[PDB]
Amino acid sequence: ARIMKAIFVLNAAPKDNTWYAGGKLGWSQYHDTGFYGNGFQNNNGPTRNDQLGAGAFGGYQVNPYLGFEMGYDWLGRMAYKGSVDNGAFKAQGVQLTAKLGYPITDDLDIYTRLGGMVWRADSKGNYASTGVSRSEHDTGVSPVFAGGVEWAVTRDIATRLEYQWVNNIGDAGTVGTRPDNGMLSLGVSYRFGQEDAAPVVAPAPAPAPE
Repeated sequence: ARIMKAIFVLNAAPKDNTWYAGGKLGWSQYHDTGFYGNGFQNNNGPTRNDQLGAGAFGGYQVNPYLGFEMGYDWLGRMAYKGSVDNGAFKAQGVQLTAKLGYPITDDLDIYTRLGGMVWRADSKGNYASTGVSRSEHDTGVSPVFAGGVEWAVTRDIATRLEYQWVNNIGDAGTVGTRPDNGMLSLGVSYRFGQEDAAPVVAPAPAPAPE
């Protein structure tokens, strides 16, 4: 083991300003605990449990302490089949949380995000319902914190797995989570890489005649 390590960095410059973005898929909501005293439990019993939620995550560190993590709540309901639909207003979930983690060598790293999610409801349009539907215009907001690990495979394409619970526990004085604390899911991300480019035909010979 004999390598120069003074001020000649080749892997990364002397700056802790990195940026990585990706997306995870899994379950956002689900009923498991709690019950009801109503005779009508299961009104319908289909044969397709199509429940998949998409989520875009983005992290960026500004100082050698922690980095900001922005999430995006997308997809979650199964319904896309009709002659004519409505598209007046578009809905999209936006999450704001702080992510803190660290690598193990140079490919395996662990991180945890603590914050909240803020999404909007779909405005009223040409919809058709006779029981369950959203006829209100409120803003969805709820605090949450998840934790998982990440693995780097490609030069600009890594994969990460997020969970609701963490193997260890850092610092915490109080926890207020009725529905849940975190969410388990699988996703893939990539580092912020961009090489320079300048019109310079050095190798490629252009001048044919002169």
